[PDB]
This record gives sequence, C-alpha cells and structure tokens, in this order.
Amino acid sequence: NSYDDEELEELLRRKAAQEQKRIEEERKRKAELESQKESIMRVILTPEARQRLTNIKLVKPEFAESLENQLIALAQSGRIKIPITDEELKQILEQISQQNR
Repeated sequence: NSYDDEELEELLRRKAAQEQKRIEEERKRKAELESQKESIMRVILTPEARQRLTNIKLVKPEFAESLENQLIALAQSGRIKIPITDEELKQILEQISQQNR
C-alpha cells in the first residue's frame, strides 16, 4: 500500500493493541501458574507445613520457590506420603541444612 503517514499511523496503532494483548496474555499465564501452584500446595501440604514454607519464602524466596517445585515433583512421583506434615517438612529442611549448616 502507499505507507503514507495515515497508513503508518494505523499500523502503529495496531502494533500498540497487539503489544498490550501480548502483555495481558503473559500476565494471565503467570497468574494461572501461581494459582495452580497454590492449589497444589493447599492439597499436598498440611496447613502448618504450608505456613512454615510461607515464612521461609518471605526472607528466602528463591530457596522456597525451588523447594516447593521439588515437593510438587516428589508428590508427582510416589516418593513422599501426601499430605506432607510439619514434622516431615522439618526433616526435609534439616537434610537441606546439611549443606554444612
């Protein structure tokens, strides 16, 4: 087409709406994964185990986020009894602390 200033303006306005759509879809995919993880945590941990992990996540988010993903995979496997109790979670944390701590 011409690619006169009016056509470029229209193509730039469409690019703006396409970028906003892309940002909204990425935000929704991120929220869906966070909401699925919370739903799984509520089932595979007792309320007291889930509270202890939340406390750790406040001050060491990277460590807690990795430990969560590990526990969800371990539940996926038949490696651990479900739901995971506060007592069993503390035994898992002691074994991790024996990264000489």
